[PDB]
Amino acid sequence: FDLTVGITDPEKIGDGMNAYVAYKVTTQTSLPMFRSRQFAVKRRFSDFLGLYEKLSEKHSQNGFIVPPPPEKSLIGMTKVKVGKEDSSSAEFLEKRRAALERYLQRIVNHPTMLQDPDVREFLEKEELPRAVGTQALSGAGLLKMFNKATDAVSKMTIKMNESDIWFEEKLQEVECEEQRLRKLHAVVETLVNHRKELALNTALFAKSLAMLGSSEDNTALSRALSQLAEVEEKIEQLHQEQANNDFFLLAELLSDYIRLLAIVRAAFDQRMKTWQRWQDAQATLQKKRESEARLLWANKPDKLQQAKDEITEWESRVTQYERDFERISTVVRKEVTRFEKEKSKDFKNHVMKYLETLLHSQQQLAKYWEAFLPEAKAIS
Repeated sequence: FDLTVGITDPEKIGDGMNAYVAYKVTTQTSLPMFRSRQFAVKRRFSDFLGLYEKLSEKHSQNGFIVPPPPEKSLIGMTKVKVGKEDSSSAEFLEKRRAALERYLQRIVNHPTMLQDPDVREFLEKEELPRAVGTQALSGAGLLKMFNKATDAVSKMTIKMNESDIWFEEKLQEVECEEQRLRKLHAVVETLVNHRKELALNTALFAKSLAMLGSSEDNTALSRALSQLAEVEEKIEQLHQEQANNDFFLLAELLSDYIRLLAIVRAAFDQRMKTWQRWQDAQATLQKKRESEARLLWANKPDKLQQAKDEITEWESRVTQYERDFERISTVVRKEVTRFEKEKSKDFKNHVMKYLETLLHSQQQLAKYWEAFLPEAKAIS
């Protein structure tokens, strides 16, 4: 594919806890909207997730499409229940690279919206913001929590429509899906915890083999020790690397999938808010504009002229608003088709997971079978 990038060098920006690490990002992309086929940008995260939130409010006001999260920091000791930094030290940075690769693929997926060239030049250049990216100003979400009371009394008048009759099956379906995937997330991470004492238990078994194989001269047993401890460690590292990396990656996949679900909840909540905007707009239009109109025999036709201009231009823009809401419903449905395509993509990620699972399991496992049976003809 035309997107050929490379992200290396987790360079730290000094001492602290969960603030900033620089990324050597080399981009060799085709498709000449990318400038000159050879760029190498140094980008620090927890700075352009604020750019992503500018993108978030931007597509709130105009109904565009953003890509997967450019996951930030302030996560190891805050907001996560919990996160570890020795496992992060290169590997969760590789998880940032995975979320950024999905970011790159789906920012290519909206190519006309990819041609908002300001943010593309923001990504492919270096003008990096300062270190003030740790604050709390979520008062917009506070006002959403305030307006939730009006949502709870208007939701029936929302439900009288027809597009949500096409949509609400997906709502209840994704509700039972999110319940059963948050439960499966929890039990998967319970196995991720389980395997650690599994590995310590079997490693101390191999150590106790090495212990209790002393004080004896049955030297075939000594070779059995020296072969069994290391093949136990092979099995240990094998199911250990599987048991962490793919489980916690599928967990991050479902986690920012839930994030995508929450932001599309908020997307048709914004559609709801603009719905009631034109709703009470036309309501107050009819009421106060006919109250202006009914006083015509008080002989001042200028009030009639301004009331006519009010009803005319105001109904034109309100009708414009609701069929543009039909338009944004259609582009939401095309985005719905797009994320069933990424349902196919991450189901394909589990498919290629079991593909490499059967592959490396069979080749490594049967490889030391066919390499350790000819020494176990009769040597232990």
